[PDB]
Amino acid sequence: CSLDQTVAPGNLTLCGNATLFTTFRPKARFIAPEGWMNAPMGLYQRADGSIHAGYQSHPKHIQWGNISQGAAYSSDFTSWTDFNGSEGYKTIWPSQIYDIRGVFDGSIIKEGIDGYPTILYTSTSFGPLGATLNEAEGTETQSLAYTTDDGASWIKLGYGAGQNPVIYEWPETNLTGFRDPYVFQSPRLEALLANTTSITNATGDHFATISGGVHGDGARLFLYRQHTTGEFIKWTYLGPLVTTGYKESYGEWSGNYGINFETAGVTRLNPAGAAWDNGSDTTAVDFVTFGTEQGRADHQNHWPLWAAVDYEVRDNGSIEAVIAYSGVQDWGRSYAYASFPVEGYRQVSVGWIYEDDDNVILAKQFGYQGAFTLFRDLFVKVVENVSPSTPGLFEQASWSTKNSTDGMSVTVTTLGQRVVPETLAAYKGNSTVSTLAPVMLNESAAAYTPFSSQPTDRFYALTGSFEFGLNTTAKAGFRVLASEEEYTDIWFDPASENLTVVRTASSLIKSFGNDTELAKVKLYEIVGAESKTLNLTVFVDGSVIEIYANDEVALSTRAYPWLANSTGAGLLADGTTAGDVVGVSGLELWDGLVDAWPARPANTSQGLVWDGPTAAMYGLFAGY
Amino acid sequence: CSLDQTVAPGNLTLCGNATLFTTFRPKARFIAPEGWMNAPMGLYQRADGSIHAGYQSHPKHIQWGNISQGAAYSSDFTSWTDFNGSEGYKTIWPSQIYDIRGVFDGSIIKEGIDGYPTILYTSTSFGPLGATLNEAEGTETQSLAYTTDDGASWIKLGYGAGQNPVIYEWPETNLTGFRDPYVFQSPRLEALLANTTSITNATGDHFATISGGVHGDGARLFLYRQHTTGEFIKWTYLGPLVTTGYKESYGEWSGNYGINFETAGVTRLNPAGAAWDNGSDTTAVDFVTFGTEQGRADHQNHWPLWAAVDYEVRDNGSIEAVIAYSGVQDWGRSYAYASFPVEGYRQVSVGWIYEDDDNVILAKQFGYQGAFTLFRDLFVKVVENVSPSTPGLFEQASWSTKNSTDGMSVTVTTLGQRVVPETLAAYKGNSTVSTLAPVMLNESAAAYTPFSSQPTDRFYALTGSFEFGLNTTAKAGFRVLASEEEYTDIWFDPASENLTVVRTASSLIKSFGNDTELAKVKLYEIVGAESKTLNLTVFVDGSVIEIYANDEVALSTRAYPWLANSTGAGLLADGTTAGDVVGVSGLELWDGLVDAWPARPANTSQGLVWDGPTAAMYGLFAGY
Ligand SMILES: *[C@@H]1O[C@H](CO)[C@@H](O[C@@H]2O[C@H](CO)[C@@H](O[C@@H]3O[C@H](CO[C@H]4O[C@H](CO[C@H]5O[C@H](CO)[C@@H](O)[C@H](O)[C@@H]5O[C@H]5O[C@H](CO)[C@@H](O)[C@H](O)[C@@H]5O)[C@@H](O)[C@H](O[C@H]5O[C@H](CO)[C@@H](O)[C@H](O)[C@@H]5O)[C@@H]4O)[C@@H](O)[C@H](O[C@H]4O[C@H](CO)[C@@H](O)[C@H](O)[C@@H]4O[C@H]4O[C@H](CO)[C@@H](O)[C@H](O)[C@@H]4O[C@H]4O[C@H](CO)[C@@H](O)[C@H](O)[C@@H]4O)[C@@H]3O)[C@H](O)[C@H]2NC(C)=O)[C@H](O)[C@H]1NC(C)=O
Ligand SMILES: *[C@@H]1O[C@H](CO)[C@@H](O[C@@H]2O[C@H](CO)[C@@H](O[C@@H]3O[C@H](CO[C@H]4O[C@H](CO[C@H]5O[C@H](CO)[C@@H](O)[C@H](O)[C@@H]5O[C@H]5O[C@H](CO)[C@@H](O)[C@H](O)[C@@H]5O)[C@@H](O)[C@H](O[C@H]5O[C@H](CO)[C@@H](O)[C@H](O)[C@@H]5O)[C@@H]4O)[C@@H](O)[C@H](O[C@H]4O[C@H](CO)[C@@H](O)[C@H](O)[C@@H]4O[C@H]4O[C@H](CO)[C@@H](O)[C@H](O)[C@@H]4O[C@H]4O[C@H](CO)[C@@H](O)[C@H](O)[C@@H]4O)[C@@H]3O)[C@H](O)[C@H]2NC(C)=O)[C@H](O)[C@H]1NC(C)=O
Ligand SMILES: *[C@@H]1O[C@H](CO)[C@@H](O[C@@H]2O[C@H](CO)[C@@H](O[C@@H]3O[C@H](CO[C@H]4O[C@H](CO)[C@@H](O)[C@H](O[C@H]5O[C@H](CO)[C@@H](O)[C@H](O)[C@@H]5O)[C@@H]4O)[C@@H](O)[C@H](O[C@H]4O[C@H](CO)[C@@H](O)[C@H](O)[C@@H]4O[C@H]4O[C@H](CO)[C@@H](O)[C@H](O)[C@@H]4O)[C@@H]3O)[C@H](O)[C@H]2NC(C)=O)[C@H](O)[C@H]1NC(C)=O
Ligand SMILES: *[C@@H]1O[C@H](CO)[C@@H](O[C@@H]2O[C@H](CO)[C@@H](O[C@@H]3O[C@H](CO[C@H]4O[C@H](CO)[C@@H](O)[C@H](O[C@H]5O[C@H](CO)[C@@H](O)[C@H](O)[C@@H]5O)[C@@H]4O)[C@@H](O)[C@H](O[C@H]4O[C@H](CO)[C@@H](O)[C@H](O)[C@@H]4O[C@H]4O[C@H](CO)[C@@H](O)[C@H](O)[C@@H]4O)[C@@H]3O)[C@H](O)[C@H]2NC(C)=O)[C@H](O)[C@H]1NC(C)=O
Ligand SMILES: *[C@@H]1O[C@H](CO)[C@@H](O[C@@H]2O[C@H](CO)[C@@H](O)[C@H](O)[C@H]2NC(C)=O)[C@H](O)[C@H]1NC(C)=O
Ligand SMILES: *[C@@H]1O[C@H](CO)[C@@H](O)[C@H](O)[C@H]1NC(C)=O
Ligand SMILES: *[C@@H]1O[C@H](CO)[C@@H](O)[C@H](O)[C@H]1NC(C)=O
Ligand SMILES: *[C@@H]1O[C@H](CO)[C@@H](O)[C@H](O)[C@H]1NC(C)=O
Ligand SMILES: *[C@@H]1O[C@H](CO)[C@@H](O)[C@H](O)[C@H]1NC(C)=O
Ligand SMILES: *[C@@H]1O[C@H](CO)[C@@H](O)[C@H](O)[C@H]1NC(C)=O
Ligand SMILES: *[C@@H]1O[C@H](CO)[C@@H](O)[C@H](O)[C@H]1NC(C)=O
Ligand SMILES: *[C@@H]1O[C@H](CO)[C@@H](O)[C@H](O)[C@H]1NC(C)=O
Ligand SMILES: *[C@@H]1O[C@H](CO)[C@@H](O)[C@H](O)[C@H]1NC(C)=O
Ligand SMILES: *[C@@H]1O[C@H](CO)[C@@H](O)[C@H](O)[C@H]1NC(C)=O
Ligand SMILES: *[C@@H]1O[C@H](CO)[C@@H](O)[C@H](O)[C@H]1NC(C)=O
Ligand SMILES: OC[C@H]1O[C@H](O)[C@H](O)[C@@H](O)[C@@H]1O
Ligand SMILES: OC[C@H]1O[C@H](O)[C@H](O)[C@@H](O)[C@@H]1O
Ligand SMILES: OC[C@H]1O[C@H](O)[C@H](O)[C@@H](O)[C@@H]1O
Ligand SMILES: OC[C@H]1O[C@H](O)[C@H](O)[C@@H](O)[C@@H]1O
Ligand SMILES: OC[C@H]1O[C@](O)(CO)[C@@H](O)[C@@H]1O
Ligand SMILES: OC[C@H]1O[C@](O)(CO)[C@@H](O)[C@@H]1O
Repeated sequence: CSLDQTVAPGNLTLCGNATLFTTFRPKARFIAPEGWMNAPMGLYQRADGSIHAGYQSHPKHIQWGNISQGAAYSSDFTSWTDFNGSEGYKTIWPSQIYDIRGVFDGSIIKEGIDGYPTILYTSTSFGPLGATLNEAEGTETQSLAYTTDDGASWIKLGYGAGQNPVIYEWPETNLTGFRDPYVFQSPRLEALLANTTSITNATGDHFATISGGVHGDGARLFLYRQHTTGEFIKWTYLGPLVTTGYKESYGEWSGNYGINFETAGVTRLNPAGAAWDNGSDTTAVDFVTFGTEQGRADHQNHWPLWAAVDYEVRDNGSIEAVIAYSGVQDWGRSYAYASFPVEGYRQVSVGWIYEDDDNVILAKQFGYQGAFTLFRDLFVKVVENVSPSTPGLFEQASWSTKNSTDGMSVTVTTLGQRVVPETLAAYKGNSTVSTLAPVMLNESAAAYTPFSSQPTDRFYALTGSFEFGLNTTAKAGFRVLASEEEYTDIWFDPASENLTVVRTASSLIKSFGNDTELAKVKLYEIVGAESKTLNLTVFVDGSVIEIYANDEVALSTRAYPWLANSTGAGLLADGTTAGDVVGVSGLELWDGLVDAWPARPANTSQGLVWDGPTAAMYGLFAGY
Repeated sequence: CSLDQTVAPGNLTLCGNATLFTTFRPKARFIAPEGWMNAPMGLYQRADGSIHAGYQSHPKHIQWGNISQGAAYSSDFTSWTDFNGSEGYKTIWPSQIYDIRGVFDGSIIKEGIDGYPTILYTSTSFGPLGATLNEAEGTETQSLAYTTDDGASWIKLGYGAGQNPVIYEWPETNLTGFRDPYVFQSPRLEALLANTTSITNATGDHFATISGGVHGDGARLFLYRQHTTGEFIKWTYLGPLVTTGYKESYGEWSGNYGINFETAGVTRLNPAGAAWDNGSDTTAVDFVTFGTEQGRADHQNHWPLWAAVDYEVRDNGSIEAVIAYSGVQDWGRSYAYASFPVEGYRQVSVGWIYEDDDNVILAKQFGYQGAFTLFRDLFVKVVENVSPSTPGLFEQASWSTKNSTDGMSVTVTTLGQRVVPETLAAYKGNSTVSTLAPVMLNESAAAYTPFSSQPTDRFYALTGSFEFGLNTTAKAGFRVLASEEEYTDIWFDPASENLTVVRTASSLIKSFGNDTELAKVKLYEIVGAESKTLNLTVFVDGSVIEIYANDEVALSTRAYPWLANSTGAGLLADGTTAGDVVGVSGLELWDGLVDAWPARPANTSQGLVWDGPTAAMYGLFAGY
């Protein structure tokens, strides 16, 4: 195995385990020390203000299995430290008949058992498990554990009657899934249900959703309410909160609802961030975020979605969440978004970015799989004075519109997402920052124009504001991770409303994914403006390319160029002319970002292991 | 619930959990502190000379499940002390995917991993498990753990390739079972295989048998050999050691071989005890002990058997154990005999005595189930100068015969069993001993004649030698646990050769078993004698009645009389006349025996618990 990145790549499948550990590896974001990771879990802000982040983890393997909670903490979402205990960086693992098949996703009750932070998680046991299989009751249950040492360790309740698991009965027959309990407080839901509590007897201050669906009949989000305040064993099923149809789609801006939900959460937001009012705040909007499966031809059959909802109270003392409008949380190779409350009226969301090596060709050579997205503040994005002539505006697909009294302008409301300011500040302050002169793209514009300052490695951020004519047919954007022979092109095409990432040339290594990524972006045209603007922020972090547009649209993807000098960046231009010009301003390169794991050495591999011939006998885990 | 034992029993099913804890409970033998126990396991003599005894254990339940090793130790087989650690008296429990369904029986490698005592045990996982079900490979595997603190705790090898489980591949298809690894050293087997080791490459000093069978085709004992001395991961399958037919029986003296073996062991004995020669000792005999299932209409479908075997070497470098003669280790309500080596050339055997409450009517009220037998020295019983006119002598069913040169006498060889002398000495020395005058049973003999001294409680031993005429039709024996209305009758009937325990009147409580127990006993008649003698030793210990005849025949059973004064004992006589007399001598009562668990209070119940509705969902354990 040759690791010469000045010449074409050889046959990299001949390379040893973890020989490509550092080659494509993110440095500026949350990632496990080694091995397999997937969904974020157990997220909470601790008593000292620091952030505890858990994740689905399988150390010393590069496929899923024996799934456990790995964990770390940070005071700023940005620089992290691993927990280190008797099981390394794991803090919860399969150990009991009820969870031996995997400690799946869970969420935090901050004041739980004996006043301690408490996780409610999906405890899995034996049997077929999956939305396309014939799962039975008991295979997925919900269990509690609590921590007396701020997340260094967790103590499970005992196995048995009146103890773990605490939720085991299926609320309906023939479920496609029954997992990912999301526990939350809600003055809103409490006020709505206050007149019906004699019907159900559930009066606790915590609610919990469980994600799933019904065979042949679409996805379901099931709502439970803690039966009694201060008591954590009894959870009363109220009813289905969200009910969608079998592979139902709200349209081109909304993905597809698939057959089964995963990692669903419930929040309430206003323009500033999180809202904890009882309904009295007329600027607040109720949201559900959720993954769907088997409604997509690619991206591992997975859509990470969100919906604004209007709650209705049922006669049986339950809640129907009626979808008002419906969007996409990230359009690329990410999934399993979790959100959690943060002090100062914030709700922060983070997901998992999978690799683009679906045939598992170089996973062993990597010695790891997966990373997080950046941490994102959620809020209600409000755009004022929108022109009624904005194309497609009254479809109200993933936004709402409200006319002015005179009908000459519109207020647009949608879900806002932006990178947490702590990370933006730390990234910029630790980088070599180059503020670039504005560039007018016209008839003289080359297809690709390198920036006047260049990155020095695969760890950088770009900002730019692209001003387009209202009837443009020009395309513009950013090329990143670029040499002569390898590059990744990020294009926006206002005429089609499509933001694309073209990866046909991303790498000389042919085994990685190369499909074109696509997001829809609505440029809301402002009354009196003679142009429309796209504000792009792009993070390049090893192999991760994470794109944010207008504090609204996110697209995470992967690129794995082999050559050491495929690190360049610049402007892309297509169909720009003397008449159809694209004005680029607010241009900035942040070279270096932050070393997110300062205590870790460059290579944190501990080698890879095989479970042996029993893995195929048990049939639960791949075994490697 | 009334506990008045001076009047007839009420409806005892109304009694609370463990309200009958002390009522019927043995005091003088090995028993768990509370809850369910079954098979002995992990038996070894520790470096300090003390005995470590493990047992299959399910605390705070009265049916089998989550099966674990409970443990205790003793310096004399008789007075015991519990281990106490983080899991109470447990020292190995289900904790890994490979053993989460139960830590089944295992045996000890005294110099194992890093020189420490090491257990090889059956690690069970999910799936149908049983001789009458369709079991698959992986459900039962064999795994290692070792102890650095003389049995207070055990450390399992890791899960994976080249680690646990160490034996997982089925040696043939469609096994009825694959469990109970019995590890042993054998100079005998080493010498037999020494010329064939190039064929298999297995040259280690430890052998292991695994108990099972083949669907439709009878039981099997599979032989493995440690591949390399001092290395414990690799065990090479040689071949089947014992092969028997589907419900094959060697006859009336030999039980039935059923469909599947359990808890099989291999030993070599001579007249003094254990033999460790390479074949050169012409007085030594090779034995296998084993349980069989589904060859019996009652006694939980279970026979605890033994066979003398002659080893033949196969061309493929394996061993066939050809059965020479075949007997019964205990004729009553016991099973799962384990044997282990003890210093001074001894092999000691101990089994499990189950209750006689098969419909589980009063188990919760007991708050426990099960005890051990007494510990027994095994040896080759040799009877010299046997008369050729002994009825049935040349059937050679569960014994061998060798004629003298002149044909006028015979030497009989069989398996000997006797209670370990440490226990006999301790019992006698701690008891109030009454030496009773000989009693001649003739025409004046009543049906029942109380002993001149009586027991004071349900903890005593009786000895007696019964001298019968060679053509007698009289019956005699012992009545125990006797008042006017409740009693248990132990009869021997030389004409039929049957030792019986009649339990039609054992208790006023009708829910307990009342079937007549039966053992065959051959009184080998001595040349020149005008009579034949039965030496009986009987232990009464709470509800256990354990009978030994002529250091050969054992019969364990249960009796649960309600009345406080059902403690008496005496002689039984039937058909004794002036001409057909039974001379009883060597009569002795030992009243009290030994307090076997001096540190335990009278009531060691910790209550009983229910696993809850998930027990039926998982389908592995009853749940209570
Ligand atoms: C099959 O068999 C399995 C094995 O038996 C079985 O699993 C076991 O289940 C039992 C029963 O559920 C579990 O027992 C519980 O344990 C909890 C503690 O768990 C943590 O700590 C233990 C012990 O840790 C010691 O030992 C280990 C090992 O050596 C060390 O590593 C530790 O450092 C520690 O060492 C010290 O102590 C030792 C002695 O104990 C010393 O020897 C040593 O020198 C040290 O000083 C760990 O073993 C646990 O690890 C395991 O589990 C974790 C997950 O939790 C895994 O990640 C890990 O890998 C291991 O598998 C773990 O870390 C106890 O809290 C719990 O006791 C409470 O509940 C019971 C039942 O309800 C009560 O009776 C009891 O009174 C306790 O409740 C009180 O306390 C809590 C809070 O403290 C209150 O919330 C509660 O209301 C109550 O309060 C009472 O007291 C108050 C006074 O303060 C009073 O105010 C109140 O009014 C009230 O009275 C219970 O003991 C056991 O852990 C499992 N073991 C394993 C290995 O899995 C399995 O379930 C079975 N399966 C089936 C299908 O049946
Ligand atoms: C799914 O995930 C699961 C969780 O990850 C996973 O289970 C885990 O598997 C791993 C991998 O197999 C297990 O790790 C092994 O652990 C063995 C020790 O096990 C005992 O001790 C641990 C740790 O005990 C500490 O912590 C607990 C908990 O707090 C305390 O109770 C203890 O008191 C103790 O505390 C002290 O130390 C702590 C830090 O560790 C401190 O924080 C603390 O303050 C104290 O000071 C226990 O947790 C174990 O309990 C569990 O398991 C038992 C059964 O064993 C259960 O009954 C119980 O309920 C628990 O479940 C247990 O008691 C290690 O020995 C082992 O390490 C050896 O092997 C590895 C791999 O081969 C080697 O890399 C390593 O070097 C070690 O080998 C060397 O040493 C041995 C002998 O010591 C030699 O034989 C060997 O040749 C080698 O020698 C080397 O060193 C020599 C120098 O001396 C040199 O001469 C040689 O040349 C050579 O170099 C390994 O770490 C882990 O225990 C499992 N955990 C659990 C909870 O189950 C599961 O498998 C996964 N499932 C699937 C399907 O994938
Ligand atoms: C004395 O010891 C016992 C442990 O042995 C302790 O716990 C009790 O254990 C018994 C089993 O021995 C449990 O009985 C079973 O209960 C089932 C119904 O449970 C629900 O109702 C009861 C009664 O109101 C409630 O107390 C339970 O509440 C507890 O459990 C829930 C979880 O569900 C917790 O949230 C609570 O906090 C409590 O812990 C329940 O709400 C019942 O289905 C089951 O019935 C089967 O068995 C009986 C008896 O054989 C039959 O009559 C019946 O027809 C069913 O038969 C089954 O038989 C076979 C084999 O199982 C199957 O194949 C059949 O199809 C059929 O299903 C049983 O009665 C009891 O619930 C439990 N009590 C607890 C935990 O409180 C006692 O506590 C202990 N006492 C003391 C004072 O310490
Ligand atoms: C680098 O990391 C790996 C962990 O990823 C470490 O361990 C190796 O891991 C790989 C899997 O990634 C193992 O490969 C598998 O090996 C199977 C055959 O094993 C036996 O032969 C090999 C080769 O001589 C021996 O080394 C093994 O010895 C070890 O295991 C035994 C227990 O069996 C122990 O006793 C020893 O001590 C050793 O620990 C074995 O004797 C093989 O069956 C399996 O093949 C499948 O997969 C490949 C690749 O995809 C296919 O080509 C093949 O057709 C099979 O495909 C399967 O694919 C699907 C999904 O699984 C199924 O549905 C199909 O039906 C089909 O079965 C695979 O090749 C490797 O054995 C293991 N090596 C070990 C433990 O030594 C490396 O050690 C590590 N390297 C370093 C230097 O650290
Ligand atoms: C019944 O027990 C008696 C008493 O132990 C046995 O007779 C004794 O046997 C020992 C050992 O061989 C001799 O040393 C004694 O001299 C014998 N005592 C006698 C005859 O009173 C007798 O062998 C046992 N019988 C059976 C059938 O097991
Ligand atoms: C790369 O090496 C593998 C062995 O890992 C081989 O099977 C494959 O065909 C090779 N690819 C080539 C020669 O293009
Ligand atoms: C309440 O009613 C809704 C709508 O019919 C139903 O889906 C839900 O299951 C009901 N809740 C119950 C039965 O607890
Ligand atoms: C909103 O404004 C547009 C443009 O003025 C108009 O076509 C539409 O009918 C208005 N909707 C309402 C509800 O008044
Ligand atoms: C660099 O990053 C660290 C870690 O996130 C941060 O705390 C620090 O403020 C940053 N340095 C700056 C902004 O100068
Ligand atoms: C980058 O490296 C390649 C391969 O070594 C080389 O051919 C090329 O000249 C270098 N520069 C660019 C911008 O491609
Ligand atoms: C004994 O009590 C049980 C309740 O535990 C009852 O069902 C049974 O019929 C009673 N037996 C009688 C009255 O003989
Ligand atoms: C050795 O031969 C015997 C008798 O045919 C057979 O049962 C056993 O399986 C063989 N051993 C092997 C194949 O290892
Ligand atoms: C053994 O002795 C009996 C009685 O003398 C005789 O019938 C039988 O044939 C003898 N057996 C042998 C092998 O000599
Ligand atoms: C009584 O029993 C104890 C415990 O087994 C034993 O050590 C002691 O020797 C016995 N006392 C005697 C024989 O006097
Ligand atoms: C034993 O107790 C019962 C019941 O109290 C009583 O009737 C009888 O007289 C007593 N004695 C005997 C030997 O049965
Ligand atoms: O099914 C009963 C209830 O369900 C619906 O959610 C309606 O909002 C409510 O008006 C109705 O009474
Ligand atoms: O930011 C702190 C927030 O988190 C807490 O978990 C509560 O649910 C919420 O009421 C509080 O405002
Ligand atoms: O199958 C081969 C071998 O098996 C048998 O056990 C015979 O004892 C032996 O003579 C024969 O050669
Ligand atoms: O009694 C001690 C005996 O036990 C040991 O485990 C050996 O297998 C045996 O050779 C030795 O004589
Ligand atoms: O690792 C298992 C976890 O991953 C998810 O499937 C989402 O990808 C969750 O639904 C589940 O809890
Ligand atoms: O508890 C399980 C154990 O009990 C037995 O079935 C014998 O009764 C063994 O074969 C097994 O190892």
